[PDB]
Amino acid sequence: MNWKEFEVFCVTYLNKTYGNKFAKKGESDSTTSDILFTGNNPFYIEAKMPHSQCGQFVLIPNRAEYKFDYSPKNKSEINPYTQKIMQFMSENFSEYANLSTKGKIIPLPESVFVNWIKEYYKSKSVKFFITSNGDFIIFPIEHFEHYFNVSCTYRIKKSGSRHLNSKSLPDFKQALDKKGISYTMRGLELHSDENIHDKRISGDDKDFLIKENNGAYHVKILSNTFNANVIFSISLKNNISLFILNEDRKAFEAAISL
DNA sequence: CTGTTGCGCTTGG
DNA sequence: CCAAGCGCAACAG
Ligand SMILES: [Ca+2]
Ligand SMILES: [Ca+2]
Repeated sequence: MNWKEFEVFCVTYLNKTYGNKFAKKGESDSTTSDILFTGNNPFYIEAKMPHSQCGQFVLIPNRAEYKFDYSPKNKSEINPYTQKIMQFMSENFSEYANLSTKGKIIPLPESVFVNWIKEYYKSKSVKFFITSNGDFIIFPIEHFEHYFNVSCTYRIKKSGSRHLNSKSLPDFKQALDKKGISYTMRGLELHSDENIHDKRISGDDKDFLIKENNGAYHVKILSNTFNANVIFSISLKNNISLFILNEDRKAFEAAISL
């Protein structure tokens, strides 16, 4: 299953097991965490799949100063663990200056990465995580390191897409006719008898993507920003103790009972 | 209103 | 195992 379905399967599990007190926030909605417990003591729960990514922050390479700078447009403030990572990379600047989509892993200890994740998700009022290994496993944020192995890398991650708008349809129609294919466009609703799902066309300093949602096709404009962010990757540990899973399951049942 | 940018998400190969 | 970006919201121009 995908992550969208996985978040639903978690909250449908929580609602059936503990009552209808778990609201899911928007999918791809990033302003807050996934699941909101609407009890007397309300808190958030974050659903991760066994192989997930776990937060990021962009660093701008100051090639003139040979140091790395925190992007002022980041959405989380610098914590002592952010400055630790930045201090390492700027000590090894030239080895990290060659930005790449493949990225360079950061060989600092895993404890520092756990701490950054702990502080990032505490700022989001996350009290517990939920994930499955065949059955659902739930634990509070303070026991994170006992469930996930954390790697950290510095890689380019191209920014996301936007809807095609009124201004850029002329460039998109011109790029589609140069491709030589059926179509008819009513407004921005694109119709065609040929399957053009996930087709990518280019032109006029813009790359477009075509997707079907409601029987017809709509168009996305791909980004042009290619910045580099420190980003974390987590993997669920295979053999986990059972004294720990029950101890943190009861901490969860005690938290939704306040 | 347009377009950058950062953050969500594993996903694709 | 290794490489890599689109779907979102916030925000300056
Ligand atoms: Ca989320
Ligand atoms: Ca999540």
